[PDB]
Amino acid sequence: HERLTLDTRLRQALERNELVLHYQPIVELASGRIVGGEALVRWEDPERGLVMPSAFIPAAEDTGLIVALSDWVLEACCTQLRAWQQQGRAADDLTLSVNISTRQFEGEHLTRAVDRALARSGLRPDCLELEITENVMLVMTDEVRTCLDALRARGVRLALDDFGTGYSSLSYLSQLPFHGLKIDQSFVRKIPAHPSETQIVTTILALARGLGMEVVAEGIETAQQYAFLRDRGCEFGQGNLMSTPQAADAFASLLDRQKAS
Amino acid sequence: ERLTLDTRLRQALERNELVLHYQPIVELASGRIVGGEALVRWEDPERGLVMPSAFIPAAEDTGLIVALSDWVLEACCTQLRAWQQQGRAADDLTLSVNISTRQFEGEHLTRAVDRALARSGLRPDCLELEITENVMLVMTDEVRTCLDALRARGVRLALDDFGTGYSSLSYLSQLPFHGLKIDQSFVRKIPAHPSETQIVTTILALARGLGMEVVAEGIETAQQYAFLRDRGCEFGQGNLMSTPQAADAFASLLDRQKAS
Ligand SMILES: Nc1nc2c(ncn2[C@@H]2O[C@@H]3COP(=O)(O)O[C@H]4[C@@H](O)[C@H](n5cnc6c(=O)[nH]c(N)nc65)O[C@@H]4COP(=O)(O)O[C@H]3[C@H]2O)c(=O)[nH]1
Ligand SMILES: Nc1nc2c(ncn2[C@@H]2O[C@@H]3COP(=O)(O)O[C@H]4[C@@H](O)[C@H](n5cnc6c(=O)[nH]c(N)nc65)O[C@@H]4COP(=O)(O)O[C@H]3[C@H]2O)c(=O)[nH]1
Ligand SMILES: [Cl-]
Ligand SMILES: [Mg+2]
Ligand SMILES: [Mg+2]
Ligand SMILES: [Mg+2]
Ligand SMILES: [Mg+2]
Repeated sequence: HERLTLDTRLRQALERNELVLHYQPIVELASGRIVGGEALVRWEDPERGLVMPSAFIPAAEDTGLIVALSDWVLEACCTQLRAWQQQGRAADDLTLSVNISTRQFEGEHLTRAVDRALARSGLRPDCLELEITENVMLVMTDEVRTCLDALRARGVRLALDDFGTGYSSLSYLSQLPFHGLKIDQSFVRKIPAHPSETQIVTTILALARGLGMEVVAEGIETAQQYAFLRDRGCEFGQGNLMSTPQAADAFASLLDRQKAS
Repeated sequence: ERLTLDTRLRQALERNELVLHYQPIVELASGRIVGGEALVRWEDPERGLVMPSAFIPAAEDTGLIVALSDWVLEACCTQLRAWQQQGRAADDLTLSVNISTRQFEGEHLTRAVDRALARSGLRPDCLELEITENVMLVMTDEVRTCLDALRARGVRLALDDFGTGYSSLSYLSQLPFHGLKIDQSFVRKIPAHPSETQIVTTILALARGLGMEVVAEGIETAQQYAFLRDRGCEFGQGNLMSTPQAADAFASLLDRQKAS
């Protein structure tokens, strides 16, 4: 009942272009350089103010609205990176990643939507990177397998988001074309004081090395977490310590100050 | 007018027609037999030695698996106790028993282990339980309670068929599984097949990262044994070393190694 209207309103937000993207710097931990940014959607509701994804993403995942919204995110994100490139603000090494739902494999619609967004923005494919939950391994059909290959063949990097909090098939993990793992922030938050979460993080790092995958740690909140991750060979990180998610202009501000150095 | 497999299986229990074979588990570094996996068979008067694949799946559909696993637990524990008592089992010998996920309904597993240890007098320490990897997809309070209970007793637990199912990293770090068993389907293909080899390499790295022991199942060749030994895989099981053996033939294996 109250859920149906949550969906309806979200649909109207797509209708009226009331979504906005913020971007969180992804950082090379050794050098401090911003080398990437995660696109994160927000809903500027003219009634409720800025509404956060955890309030609407999971419901949209259920009703199938996640697809239309994710088409919008893909387009806006590609356009924005291309705009920054054309304006001389993004260095050549900068990418942006977008969160994808498993609902997007249905009828191979993912491939088509990535292609439309790249074609319309004129963004280079390897500038875009996609992030999906581990749980995609639970729904591994020929259909899903086909999209993974399509994206590899385009150079669009795929990463596993929230790694450690889902279910992985160890055989699939070893076979499929994922290029990166993101250590979930719930483990990062607890290092180095908690053994269980600490050894989870070091195992992930060891898995990634053997699998030829890059690792991004999410949710770095302290100097201590930063130093441990770096000292142990975690390449990249994302967290409020360095920068919260930023509006476009403020993200691009960080780009500008980095170029000056 | 043949009897249903179900009737004939009830009758096998009633007439003591089931039997256990034991496959040695070997410490790769030294080649010493340090355990053995109990594997059930049906010595069926109409057919001879019938493998678990021809009745265990049927018993799982009907709930007769419960009664049947109770038999197995008890026979397995009884047997290790006999060998200990005859002086033939070393202090370090354990035996493992495959447990179906079905045995968790109503916390039956806890009771069935208590009863089998109480009947045989076997120290809980000497018994290991193997549960298929996919127990992690049905991980309820109920299941988490049997496992914590069993670990507290001192019963070792291992994840069987590993790599053919699904795992949560956070569970593996939190659940009381001391070890995992790399599935036979991956091992018999290494290193010739690069895909199954990568799967084994990944699994080894997973286990090492989490401080879990590894049994490689299905070692068929010397090259496979050296591949695993060199990569720190601690334990192995497979036809290269020894096929499943009847109790007496197993007992002779222990006698031979004891005579060093
Ligand atoms: N406490 C703390 N949090 C930090 C820190 N650093 C980053 N985060 C937060 O972690 C979330 C980013 O990771 P996510 O796993 O993709 O998690 C995302 C993602 O699963 C989903 N989501 C967001 N945008 C999209 C989207 O455009 N499409 C889809 N399908 N899902 C999205 O919503 C989730 C939550 O998004 P946000 O609320 O923006 O929350 C963001 C971000 O603000 C830190 O140091 N401390
Ligand atoms: N190709 C190959 N195979 C090898 C090798 N070494 C051992 N094996 C086989 O692998 C099976 C034992 O591993 P499992 O994954 O527990 O697989 C078991 C287990 O899941 C189930 N099972 C066996 N005994 C019991 C039992 O007492 N209770 C329950 N619930 N299930 C059982 O039936 C499955 C099949 O058992 P078995 O037919 O005895 O088949 C045995 C054994 O004969 C090798 O070098 N190469
Ligand atoms: Cl004793
Ligand atoms: Mg993400
Ligand atoms: Mg995440
Ligand atoms: Mg087994
Ligand atoms: Mg197995």
